Amino acid sequence: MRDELVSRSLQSAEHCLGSQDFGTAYAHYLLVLSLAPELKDDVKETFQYTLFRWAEELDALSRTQDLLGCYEQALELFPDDEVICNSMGEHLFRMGFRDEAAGYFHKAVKLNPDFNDAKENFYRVANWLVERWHFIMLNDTKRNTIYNAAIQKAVCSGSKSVLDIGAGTGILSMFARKAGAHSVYACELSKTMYELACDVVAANEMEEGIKLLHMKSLDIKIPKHIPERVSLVVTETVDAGLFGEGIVESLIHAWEHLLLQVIPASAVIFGIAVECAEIRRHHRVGVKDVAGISLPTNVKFQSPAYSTIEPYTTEKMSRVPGGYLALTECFEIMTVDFNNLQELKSLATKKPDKIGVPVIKEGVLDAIVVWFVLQLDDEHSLSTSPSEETCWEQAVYPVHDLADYWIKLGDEVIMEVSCQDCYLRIQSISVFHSECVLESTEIALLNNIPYHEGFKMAMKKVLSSLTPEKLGEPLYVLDVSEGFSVLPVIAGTLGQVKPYSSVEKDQHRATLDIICEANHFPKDTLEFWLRHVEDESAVLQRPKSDKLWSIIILDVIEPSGLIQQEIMEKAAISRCLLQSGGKIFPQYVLMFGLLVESQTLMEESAVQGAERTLGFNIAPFINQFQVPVRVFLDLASLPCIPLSKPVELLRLDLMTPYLNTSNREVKVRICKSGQVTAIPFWYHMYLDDEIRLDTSSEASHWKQAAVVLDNPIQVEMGDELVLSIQHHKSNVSITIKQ
Ligand SMILES: Nc1ncnc2c1ncn2[C@@H]1O[C@H](CSCC[C@H](N)C(=O)O)[C@@H](O)[C@H]1O
Repeated sequence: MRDELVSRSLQSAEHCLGSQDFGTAYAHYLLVLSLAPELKDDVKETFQYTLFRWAEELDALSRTQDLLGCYEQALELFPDDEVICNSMGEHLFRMGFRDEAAGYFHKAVKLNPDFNDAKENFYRVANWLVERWHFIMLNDTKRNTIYNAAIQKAVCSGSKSVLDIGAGTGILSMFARKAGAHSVYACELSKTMYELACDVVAANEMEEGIKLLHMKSLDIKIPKHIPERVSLVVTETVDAGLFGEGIVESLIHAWEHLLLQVIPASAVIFGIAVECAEIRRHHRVGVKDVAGISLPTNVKFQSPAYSTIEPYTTEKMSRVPGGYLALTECFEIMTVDFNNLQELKSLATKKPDKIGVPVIKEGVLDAIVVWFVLQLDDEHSLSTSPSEETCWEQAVYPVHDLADYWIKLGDEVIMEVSCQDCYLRIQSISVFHSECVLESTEIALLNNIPYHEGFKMAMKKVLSSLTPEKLGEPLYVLDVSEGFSVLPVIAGTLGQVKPYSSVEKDQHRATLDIICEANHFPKDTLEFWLRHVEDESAVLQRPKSDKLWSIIILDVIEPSGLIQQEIMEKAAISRCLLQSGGKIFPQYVLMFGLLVESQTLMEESAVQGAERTLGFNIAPFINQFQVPVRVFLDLASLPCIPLSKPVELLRLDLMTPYLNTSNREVKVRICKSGQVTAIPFWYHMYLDDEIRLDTSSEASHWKQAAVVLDNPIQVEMGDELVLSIQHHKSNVSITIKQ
């Protein structure tokens, strides 16, 4: 009764499926599969479904506890099966368990290193886990050298017990240990960071006096974790705005619990007022008419200038597209002594304070650029000014709501400063002349005029071509652009047009209707197509009738610089909903790129060996999380050396299916001798065969991307290389051959 008496579990699991019961079905399928390897492929997909829905049931009951073990059993049943590994990793990633799905993606890649989707998902998980700026920090030789010198000077002064807050890779704890610290303790909130910090400390042979903890500093207890109050506290929990990573609260906790009567010792914040057209394009709507659509003055847009995410942006002002003008002189904003618990407490209960700065160059007030000097001690200090090429960035406070932004010689800039929520907040920015929440990409979209001009022209062309008078009931226009878009309002002016906007914000819909009224629109015209209860994007149907669409504005390019996923599938869906003459915008897309030499991209993607880290071996452990593509790039101010001519890497036709090829190859003319390190790329969107939008143009809101290489390639002027390009459904892969 071992062979026959089995699949009664299967016949009961069918009944359980009929009753929406997945636990009994999962257990029955476990019984059937673990007793019959012959059925592993017969009920593969049904078991997959059963386990997915049972895991959803378990997550609804807050039973991750056993959900992870259930997924582990599912793996145990199927050994080398990269398909199940990948699919289950995506299901774990979807439920919010990235720290756990990372291992499943790693195993899926280990079973087949050529699995496309496995690697393309592992890169997502690694980008979410390890943060990019870490790579820029470990490669800062100046930062590492100065921190090592300061920690050594502190240890030689009598500090034998050192605690590292925000240890990350544990390189600061290793600096302390190598300097001769007796007791070294480190803490890091991230699971993955603790994970590879263990590896780094072990391989560098320092697990003796370095005790690692997986917790925030605010969770440390004495003597439960560390046995005593330490004599030294090191940390690098600082950002562009210093307080952005919460050093104040952590150091208040450290002085109140874990310290004897701190590196860094102090900080002096400096600021300046800058003119910059790019910052203005990203954080201020300059134009008041958008291709014939008048924006009313009572509807004022703003960027995330908050009043709880950062109320400022971060920019590398040392390489801003175009440049920047210093309208004033570098002036002090505040000073923080990290060896002052009184001041650290008073900053929370501190009221704002005003500062006035004179103008030295007449221009346009566009932003407030803020950096700081981190005083490790009386000797060592690290600056983050744009004149210094370090790893850090500069904080940028935008300037909203002023009658005139022109400042002259003799005027001042008056501003309040406050650190009331441990976040550097500069407010009340005004100029005494001497006697909607749109994102940065949305602001730059409104500021981008050629986009709207070309869209209006192509829309008018197609609409007039579809009207019966020239073809020999109003026309329907669909806009599925992700975010704010005035394209439906533009289309509404071109005759009997029914525009549909997929914008999902209530605020944005109200604003679009107010703008329509400002343009004397019948309010019934602009209909908002936010249709769903829980759908990712506005899934594509026809209107209330099957009267097929005339114009469908798809979203093809992600503002990160990559091609937006499910593009060809959504285009194939949309092609069936067009009438005999309809159009999908864009009509096609040409992906262009070139080969360059950039040390900047190399050091942005991965760590450059023990050179930068001063002997300590950290690159092999952290470069496991390096990704092949840099996103959100401005090729306008990219520090590199071009090595070839820009060529077409890909074509993507959205009206024609059978065109968009797969494994294409391109021959590239190497027109300069050097070292290929990366492949930047951008796009040209052809709406009409005449009209073209250049995503690399300095008026575009989009960003460019770049495939960064692991090992730089040596080439000479006159050589010709080959590039293999794959458009795998929702991803683009660019590999090289000599
Ligand atoms: N109070 C705290 N306790 C533990 N980790 C913290 C923390 N505050 C911030 N962090 C984390 O520490 C990380 C900083 S890494 C900064 C230092 C760098 N890893 C080095 O040793 O050279 C951030 O990812 C942040 O999330």
